[PDB]
Amino acid sequence: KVPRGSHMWVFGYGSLIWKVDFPYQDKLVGYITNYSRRFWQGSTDHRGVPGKPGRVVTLVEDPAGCVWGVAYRLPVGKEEQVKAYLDFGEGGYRTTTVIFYPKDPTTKPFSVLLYIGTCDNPDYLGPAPLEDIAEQIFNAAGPSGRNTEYLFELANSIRNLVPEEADEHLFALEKLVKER
Repeated sequence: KVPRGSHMWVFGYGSLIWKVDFPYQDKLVGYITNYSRRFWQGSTDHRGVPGKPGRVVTLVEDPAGCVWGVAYRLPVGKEEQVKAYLDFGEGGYRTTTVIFYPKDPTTKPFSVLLYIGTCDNPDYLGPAPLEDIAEQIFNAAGPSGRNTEYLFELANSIRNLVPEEADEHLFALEKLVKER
């Protein structure tokens, strides 16, 4: 209710949806537009290893795109510090500000911080046929666990908060992997 002195939100589209390493005062399910979520990023430190990389999500510019996720509000008075913590966790990523549309119609859309991987990033793999991606995911495991666990968790989370049509690429991939 009462206005706050400062505001900063970060949009989570990947693992942040289910697991967060930073403190937050609020969270909301919603979507951003003009980007699409694709498993075109390689993982060598989480869901895969060097020489056997996993596939994880990254955001790609898509004018007709939509990405359903969770926006997290950084703690008031600690936003700048928390951001720094995040900035330091991320190769050549870039941050941008975008409009976040809450699932709840009662809350008005607002600006959020978004972290996006560049082509320049060393782990970027790029597009590949779904069957191949699914295969790579099925066989990959890294310091944080199996790649399949990451895909399934993301799928479960999205499903829990919205219909399956919300993300065709994700659901399709899950199906291909589940076919096993």
